[PDB]
Amino acid sequence: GNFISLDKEEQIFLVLKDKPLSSIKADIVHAFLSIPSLSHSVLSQTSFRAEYKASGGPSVFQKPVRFQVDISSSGIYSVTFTLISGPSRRFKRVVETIQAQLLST
Repeated sequence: GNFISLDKEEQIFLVLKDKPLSSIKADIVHAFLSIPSLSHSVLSQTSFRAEYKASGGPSVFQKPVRFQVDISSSGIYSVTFTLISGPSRRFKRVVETIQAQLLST
């Protein structure tokens, strides 16, 4: 029972030891839905994009968070959260919410 969470810069990784790929896909999509103001799109059988609109604002400096999620195998699995645009700090809270669903078994 390993999960490992690496908050590198503008990329956050999650490494998972015994969770099947279907279950990871399910958990991520559940999380996308559950977060309100977050809409997503399917980029491929194992990657996603996502826009978190709530951090936006009237100003050009209040931008929504756009990020990408990629799942990769070796086995063991990794989920990469990659920031495309928007505030770094609200990126981490969205990603945290997402990793949280990814721990439930």
